[PDB]
Amino acid sequence: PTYFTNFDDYNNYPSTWSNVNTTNQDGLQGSANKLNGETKIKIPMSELKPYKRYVFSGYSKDPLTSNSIIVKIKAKEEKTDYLVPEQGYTKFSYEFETTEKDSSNIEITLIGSGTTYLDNLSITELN
Ligand SMILES: [Ca+2]
Repeated sequence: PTYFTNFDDYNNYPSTWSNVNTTNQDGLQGSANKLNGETKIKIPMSELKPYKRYVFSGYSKDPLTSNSIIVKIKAKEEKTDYLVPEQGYTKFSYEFETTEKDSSNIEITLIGSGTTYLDNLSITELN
């Protein structure tokens, strides 16, 4: 994993995730990001490799199982996805790609209904 956060002691992301609420003990381990609304990150292309395929992964859950999440990734393409959390934590994965090492950013957005929980968000290189 290139970038990782556990919403506890570890976060090596080069930019901040917005709207992070970790005052809970509902994580896969420790604390989770309790998502109410949107959490977004802009990662400069200076902090990523060019012409690379990546996977944005993580774990989500909704104990009341009545909510869903839109994942939007703005990279080479601008693709949106539909994520339905289960009652307990399960892993999600979404591929995206980079092009040139310009001064643009790739953008990762998670937008949920109600209250959902996110933990151990990673960005990993593939090929
Ligand atoms: Ca955690």
